[PDB]
Amino acid sequence: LKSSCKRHPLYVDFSDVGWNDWIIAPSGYHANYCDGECPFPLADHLNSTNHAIVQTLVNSVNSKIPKACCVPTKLRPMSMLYYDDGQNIIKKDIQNMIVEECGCS
Amino acid sequence: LKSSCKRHPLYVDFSDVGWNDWIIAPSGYHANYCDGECPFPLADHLNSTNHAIVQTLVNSVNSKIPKACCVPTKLRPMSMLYYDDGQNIIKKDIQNMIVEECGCS
Repeated sequence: LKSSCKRHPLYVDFSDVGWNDWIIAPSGYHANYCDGECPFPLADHLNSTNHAIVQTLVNSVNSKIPKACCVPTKLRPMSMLYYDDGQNIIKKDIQNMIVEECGCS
Repeated sequence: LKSSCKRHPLYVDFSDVGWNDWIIAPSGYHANYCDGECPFPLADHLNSTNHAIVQTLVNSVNSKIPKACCVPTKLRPMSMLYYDDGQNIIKKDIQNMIVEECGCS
C-alpha cells in the first residue's frame, strides 16, 4: 500500500542538469512533479481519464497490464532568457514546464 | 535497462472488470495501453513534454524524483450502449477510452 497520486514540490537548478550555460535566467525554477499510486478507489479528485479507470481495473485482474500512472494533467509555461546558437539572448515562454495539476492517466 | 515507452494492444472484456451488466454493447473493446521506460535519450518520438525532459534529467542526479511515465498523450472516444439508472438503454460516445498515442509525461 503506497501513497496516492498528487502534486509535489520540486525546485530544479539548471546547473544540476547541465543547462545553466545556455540558460541565462533564471538560475532555476519550480517545476513540481507528480508521484504516487493510482489505485481503485480512484479518488474522484485523482483526475483520472476514463481509460485510466479501465486500465486500473484490468491491472487488478491482470498485473501484466500496469496501473495508471501519476502524471501532469495540466501544465504552465515559464519565462526564460537563453542563448540562441548565435549567442544572442532570447526571451521566451517555454510551454509545459511547470506542473499545475496531477492525475492518473 | 528496460524497454521504452510505446503503445501496446489491450482488449478489455467488460465481464472481466465487472461492467458487462450495465453495458449492453459492445461486449468489450480495444483500449490499448502505454508501457515502457522514459530514459534520456528521450526519443524525439517519445512525445515528451518539456517538463518530462526536465524531470528525467533530475531523476538521473536524484532518484528520489521519479522518471517520466509512459502515458496516453492522445485518446479516442468509443460508442457504447448502456443502462441508465432507470434501466433505459442509452447510446453515447464515452470520451477518452481508446489510446491513440503514448508519450513520456
